[PDB]
Amino acid sequence: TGRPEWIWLALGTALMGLGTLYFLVKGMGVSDPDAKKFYAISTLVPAIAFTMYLSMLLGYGLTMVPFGGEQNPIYWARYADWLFTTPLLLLDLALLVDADQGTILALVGADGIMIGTGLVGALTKVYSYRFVWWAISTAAMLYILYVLFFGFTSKAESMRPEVASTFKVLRNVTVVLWSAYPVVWLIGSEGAGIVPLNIETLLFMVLDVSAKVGFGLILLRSRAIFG
Ligand SMILES: *C/C=C(C)/C=C/C=C(C)/C=C/C1=C(C)CCCC1(C)C
Repeated sequence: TGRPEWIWLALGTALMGLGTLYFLVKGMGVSDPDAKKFYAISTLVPAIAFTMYLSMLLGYGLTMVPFGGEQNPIYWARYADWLFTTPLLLLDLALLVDADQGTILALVGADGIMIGTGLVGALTKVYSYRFVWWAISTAAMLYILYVLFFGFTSKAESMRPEVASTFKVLRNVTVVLWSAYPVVWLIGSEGAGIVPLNIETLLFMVLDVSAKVGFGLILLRSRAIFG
């Protein structure tokens, strides 16, 4: 097939894979119980992404959805990835500030809605309705970000400055990166079709790699992960 976006898929695969192995190697050497928890979560995240990037590279996870008078190329494999990677990243942040079970449940639940409505919107055949689902998915994300900024930051103040300062950074990287996804979706292939798929794939790989390997490197190299 040789689609224009494959090089970004191959690059995403490579980066996720290398990041996975390095976290795996680093994680199985640590003896601390808590640090092991964070490592297992942070390694599984890029591991899931690698497999999905690989699948997409190999021609799977792609479907032609009709709308706007066109047969639009929608990579649904992305939601299969994010369905499990986004709540795992949220869990990493939750364990860090000692969030409550109710908070985590609600964050994972909101996250499920965000990805669920996101995919339904990416598969919707009525053009304008695609944005109705997109709208709801974004509202869900704004709820998650509100909680991360107003809730978690507050409970991280009961933590040690080293831990509070690590969370601040991860929280900041997450707010900035996650905020970008709904915009790429809106102006890209799933939405307005302004930005081409090849470029759109490039944008997604930069955000995904940054949000998983970038995030993991920052979190796993800190001493805040220790019990
Ligand atoms: C490793 C992957 C990460 C950190 C993915 C984050 C993805 C989002 C914050 C996605 C958000 C979306 C919306 C707000 C609405 C439209 C559809 C989505 C799923 C692209």
